[PDB]
Amino acid sequence: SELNEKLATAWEGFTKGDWQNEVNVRDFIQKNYTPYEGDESFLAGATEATTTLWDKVMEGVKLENRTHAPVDFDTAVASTITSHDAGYINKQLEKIVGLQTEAPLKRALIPFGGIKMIEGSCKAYNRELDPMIKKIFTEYRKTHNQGVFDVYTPDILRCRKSGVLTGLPDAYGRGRIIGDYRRVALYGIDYLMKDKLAQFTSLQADLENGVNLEQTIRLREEIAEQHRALGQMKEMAAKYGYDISGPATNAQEAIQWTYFGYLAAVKSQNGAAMSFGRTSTFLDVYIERDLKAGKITEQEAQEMVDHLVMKLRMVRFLRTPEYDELFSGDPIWATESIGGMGLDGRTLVTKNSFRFLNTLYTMGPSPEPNMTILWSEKLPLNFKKFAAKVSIDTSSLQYENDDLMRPDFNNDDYAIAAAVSPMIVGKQMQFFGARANLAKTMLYAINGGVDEKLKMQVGPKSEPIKGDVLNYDEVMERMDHFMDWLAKQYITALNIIHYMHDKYSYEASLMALHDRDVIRTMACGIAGLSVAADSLSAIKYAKVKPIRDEDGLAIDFEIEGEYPQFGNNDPRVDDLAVDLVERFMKKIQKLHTYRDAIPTQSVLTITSNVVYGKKTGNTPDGRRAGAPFGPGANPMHGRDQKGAVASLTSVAKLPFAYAKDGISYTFSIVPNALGKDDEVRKTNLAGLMDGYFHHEASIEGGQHLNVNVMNREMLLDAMENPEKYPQLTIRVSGYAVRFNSLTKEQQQDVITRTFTQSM
Amino acid sequence: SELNEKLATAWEGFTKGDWQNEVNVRDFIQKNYTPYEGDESFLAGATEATTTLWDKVMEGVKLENRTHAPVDFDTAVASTITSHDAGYINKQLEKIVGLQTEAPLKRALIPFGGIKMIEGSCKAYNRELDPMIKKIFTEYRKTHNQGVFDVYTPDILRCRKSGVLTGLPDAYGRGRIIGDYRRVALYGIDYLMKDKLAQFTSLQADLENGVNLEQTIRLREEIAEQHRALGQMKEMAAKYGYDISGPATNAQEAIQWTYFGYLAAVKSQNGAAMSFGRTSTFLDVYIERDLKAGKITEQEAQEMVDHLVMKLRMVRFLRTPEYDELFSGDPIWATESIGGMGLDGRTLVTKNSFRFLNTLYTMGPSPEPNMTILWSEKLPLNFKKFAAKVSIDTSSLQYENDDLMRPDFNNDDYAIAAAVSPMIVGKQMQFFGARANLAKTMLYAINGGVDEKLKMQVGPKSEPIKGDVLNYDEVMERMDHFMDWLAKQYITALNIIHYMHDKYSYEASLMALHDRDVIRTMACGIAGLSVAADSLSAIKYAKVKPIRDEDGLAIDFEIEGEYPQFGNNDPRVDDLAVDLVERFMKKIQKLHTYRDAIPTQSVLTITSNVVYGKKTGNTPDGRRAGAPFGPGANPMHGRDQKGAVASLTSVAKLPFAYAKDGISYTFSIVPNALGKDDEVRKTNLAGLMDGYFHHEASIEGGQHLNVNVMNREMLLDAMENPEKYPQLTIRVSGYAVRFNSLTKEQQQDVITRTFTQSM
Ligand code: NA
Ligand code: NA
Repeated sequence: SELNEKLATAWEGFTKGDWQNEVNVRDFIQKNYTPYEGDESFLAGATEATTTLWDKVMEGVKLENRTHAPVDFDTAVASTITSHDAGYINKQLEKIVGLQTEAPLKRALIPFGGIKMIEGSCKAYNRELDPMIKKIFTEYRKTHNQGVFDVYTPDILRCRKSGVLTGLPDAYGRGRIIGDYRRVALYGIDYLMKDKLAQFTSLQADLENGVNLEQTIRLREEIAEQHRALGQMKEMAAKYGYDISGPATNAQEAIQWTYFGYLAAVKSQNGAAMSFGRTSTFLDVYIERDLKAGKITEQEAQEMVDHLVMKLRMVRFLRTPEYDELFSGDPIWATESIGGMGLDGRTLVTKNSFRFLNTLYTMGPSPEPNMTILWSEKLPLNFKKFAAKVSIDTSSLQYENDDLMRPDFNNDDYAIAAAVSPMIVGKQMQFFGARANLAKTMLYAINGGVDEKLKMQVGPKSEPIKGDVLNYDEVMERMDHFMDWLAKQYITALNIIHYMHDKYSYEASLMALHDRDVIRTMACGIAGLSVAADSLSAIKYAKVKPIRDEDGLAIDFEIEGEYPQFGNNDPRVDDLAVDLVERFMKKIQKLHTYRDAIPTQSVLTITSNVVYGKKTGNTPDGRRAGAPFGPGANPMHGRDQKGAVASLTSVAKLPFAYAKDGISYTFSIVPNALGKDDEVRKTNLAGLMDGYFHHEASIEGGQHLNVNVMNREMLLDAMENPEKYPQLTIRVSGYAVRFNSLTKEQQQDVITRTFTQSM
Repeated sequence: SELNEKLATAWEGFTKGDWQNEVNVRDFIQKNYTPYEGDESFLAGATEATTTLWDKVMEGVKLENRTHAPVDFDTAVASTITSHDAGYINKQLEKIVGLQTEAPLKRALIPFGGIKMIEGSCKAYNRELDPMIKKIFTEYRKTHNQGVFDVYTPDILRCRKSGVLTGLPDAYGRGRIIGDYRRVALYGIDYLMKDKLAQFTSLQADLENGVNLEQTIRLREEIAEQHRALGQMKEMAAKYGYDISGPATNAQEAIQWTYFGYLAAVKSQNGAAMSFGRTSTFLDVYIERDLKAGKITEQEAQEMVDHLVMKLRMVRFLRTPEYDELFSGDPIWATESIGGMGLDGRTLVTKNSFRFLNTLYTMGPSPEPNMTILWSEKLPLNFKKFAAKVSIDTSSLQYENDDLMRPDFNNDDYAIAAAVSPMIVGKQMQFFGARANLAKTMLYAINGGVDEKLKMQVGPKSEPIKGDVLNYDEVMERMDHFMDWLAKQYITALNIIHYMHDKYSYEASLMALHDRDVIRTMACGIAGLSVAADSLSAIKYAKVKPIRDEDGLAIDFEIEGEYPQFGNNDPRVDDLAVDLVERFMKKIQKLHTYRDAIPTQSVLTITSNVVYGKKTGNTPDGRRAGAPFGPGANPMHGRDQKGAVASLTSVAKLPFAYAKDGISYTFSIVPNALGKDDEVRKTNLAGLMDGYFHHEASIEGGQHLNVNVMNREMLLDAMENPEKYPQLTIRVSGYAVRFNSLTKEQQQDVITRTFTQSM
């Protein structure tokens, strides 16, 4: 009889299902959500409390952007789930509470990942690290950072320094984990703890029988840590005057409970991406019930959502300047997956879908949360148009192919982690791997493993390519070999990293909100795809002559004739890009991985396009030394000149089947290119996306799309006059940032990118 | 092939061999030691400095015995290799320096093993644990203790509470590891670090190739920790004004360097047994060279040895009262393996062998170091007699069969770890497992798994024997079934323990003095062998009537008729003991173990004979409830009544082939039983041991022998008048203790034991 007296009271009115007898958030959603096909006319505006709160927080935000530094941060407190006291912006006004530290925007110290990065941050921002904290995390509690560097090979160190394998998660939280925070709201902590205890007990037999001994012992300890973490969540919430031992009884509690689950996560881990999940529709179930019972008004519903979202706009992590160049714009990737279609055919779009998007209006444009629209051609036209409208007005949204991912998973409850990495909520995670420099790998092939800037042997010692003119078949053959080498060094580095991360910074509070067994993938990223593809194209269709120095190192290239560049829908070059994605995937696929994580690939870079570009010399495609690579899977800056449909088609050709961790594309189009008025623009934008995401048995389609609707002139004005654009937000690589949050160099990359002038 | 000048100078006069090109302490010993077949006439007496130093330390020792508590201990410092400043008894007098803390006998806090035990100690000895230390080791740095209890099964907890599996290393250092401290003297730290770096690099290929991935990553991290520890040893020594980066250049430096290696170990780990190894003969090589060069006198040689040994008499560890009852007498097991024979036939006995034994004269009797004579019939009669003499005079030595172990290992460089556990120095270690209650297992068989004292279901629920009279076939049948159960719970408990110990308290400084790959055994102990064997005899040769309660649980037994008792050379009972040793061994042998540690067995108990005895009810052999079991493999108190040769023969029958972790026997004989004068006594004692250790292809022989030459009346006087016997030492279970260091109850066990009245 799985139904307590309190569970029945909290679930009064809800439709029965397996979800009442076991942890199954998906079933609860399926049996209870109300599909919405109407428009945005019901949306309410911001309340005075909301505006007062947000305006106060924006003062800290302006300070952050102006100083390019934290407003404040801990120097003597080691952060945990229960370390800090309750903190508020204004307790009398907040409907949803919870801050990482005791003060708005004050960043914490998460030492378990490594003390050296904290020291770097302290010195960079002019603050003194407490000596006791330093001592503890250098002599008593070994950290992730130290575990990794103790096992690294000198080959990996060389790759890190030369810029072929740089920025891997050896100096920051790996992230890429989304605990199902909805579970706290649905079941309450006590129920989840009892479920974890059962999971723990289910491993006893194997333990005693010596079946997979070490793996069993590891999992039991992890589950024990998870159980303990759940208890700490209650203590954390209690500091705020809340008792979350039982299930949420109303809308407010559902939102608060879910957020508390996430709060424990961001108080204990500092993953590069700390995503929210697929929660908007789930929360709609509680909002609908309260509206129907007349307990809450529509404006009050918006306020609750605004306060939740406002908190997500306040997540912060103490990062080093080095991290800042790899992941620019003070990002969090508090990703929310909105809408999508169910497996049964109905849309997963709800009124809450609109409420979340509406936060861009009630509180203005914002980079976080990273609101992602799960697009499908079958979505209600009303929602398609409104999403497009929000993009045109704010450039704060990203779109990802639900018509491609839903069938691939055969699940309608997956969420987007970080930028473009899909996972079934509570049943899957990824071992983050950042990205590798594919372009530099090509130069190594031509230069016999000798780095073109450092002039030292990095890759395998081999003969450099001879001849005054480059030959496609030879170059591709040598590149294929060096890709084997890159694959081995990359997987080896990640194997070490994740072994140490599980050991020294196991994400207990997040894993506590997952099933007993979690599917894991080893996500390998590729940077500079278009630089490599175009370089090969130039070599194949034009006449590329290497300019070598006294030692025979190719330090420049002279190109005779023009050649097809990626992004112009010319198969001659696009097939090469497709080929590269396929090649690397087949290589990492054959290698052994830690905890048997299934290797996956992503054409994603984040700000590595700038960092690797800065460390890569002249390339065969004509790109000059030090120049930024294209963001993610984008064509090189300004090379896609045949309009929107053409560039979208090239990117869509890229095989998601060989890049399951995602394919990022940052698309920027001028207002007039979409139409003369908003109605035409909305219709056209939605149309562009329907074509890009069009999925058929013979046509895979695009996976992701960042959408910026702006004029380059506007950004130029923002560069000169910051104070005039406090909340100006733009998509840059698989997330958004406030334009004023970037450095001058980072902004330089953004303004020199392709601004689509026509369709 | 130019040998580093530092090595060449330091090794001037030494005979060449492989040892100069690789770490090989055994080869150095073989190519350089000088066998000694002479007597003790060369031995010098103590110097004034020695006597002054020791008398001062004895004042602290008296205080320890009187209060049965530490003289002092840390309350706010977490101990590591470099945590403490140099400490001295009197710097102006010490020839060999080094203390665990900054003061003589002051005990340290070794938190990595668990904070709860430290709290218990603080509470028990009226001191308060610094709050910061408690916080660090409960929230930031997880300990061995918490890791084990997080994974334990409720079955193991029950077994722990009932007294069937109690005192396992889940609340104290596992120990059973002997780093080759001789390596520091021979090669110096720098050379060892270079060698470790090579070992680290040798694992790169497998790491990159994904061969045994997790095992490779684990070993690399361990080697990195070892390398780092070696560097810390230099820093530790530097605090004392010594530079040990290079090899020892003389006798004093050889002794000091070796001790420094051991000092790092006892400053960082708190293993139950922290053994010294097989060092006396090794050190003789340096002492001989200095004597021959006239750089040192014989008295000065004795002084150096006295100061080294004096330091070993000062090793202390903060223990809880619970630990005190499991391992009584404030033990350390600083075991030194003396003498033995080489594989080539010459004796490994040297002048230093005599010097070490002579410390019992120069500084009086002492429990530590635990000097163990590697006995062989081929030993020089001069040494055989002197050892026997020392036993007669001090009762401070133990003997172990070199004629049995040397051929078994086919190595002449093995050492005795703890009490009776052999290991090839620097190439082998043991996963300590304490001991299981075999006697209680028999009661469970008869009582259907219900605890005869706690009335709870501990063992598997089965039907209890309904018989009015106990039958051998029926009892043994269930006995076998329950031994299978005991074996499974025991191995499972140890698998968890050692997984956690490798994870949270890896012995870096000790493992740094071992080869890259170390052989590991899972040592399982058996307690109450004689109680179980005799009980089986009372059922197979007499009439046992089970006295049951209102639930049918046998809580007592009636015995009608005499029956054979173990220890009288009566095969009817001896064959049952031998059978039991064989049975349990074959059972644990079939189970999977952590890190593939080869399961071994030992009939050893230490003070568990008292603890388990206290928790075991009446048994079929007639032993009353709460009564102590016999120590180790000893016959039950007073049951062996047919003289020395008879009892020695029974124990010798026990198969070392099925108990590779050792077989302990505590033999106490009255002076007059050995002869009318010392010369006859020495000759007879040596003769008794030659017969006991006699090894033949058809006769295995005894493995270990504790030798006490005393009268019960003497101990009775010591009980009444402590102050009269400050240094009185006795062998009790596989080590020695000062009689005044035991509790009243523990002393009670000792005086009621068998005092052999004749041969
Ligand atoms: Na595609
Ligand atoms: Na034997």
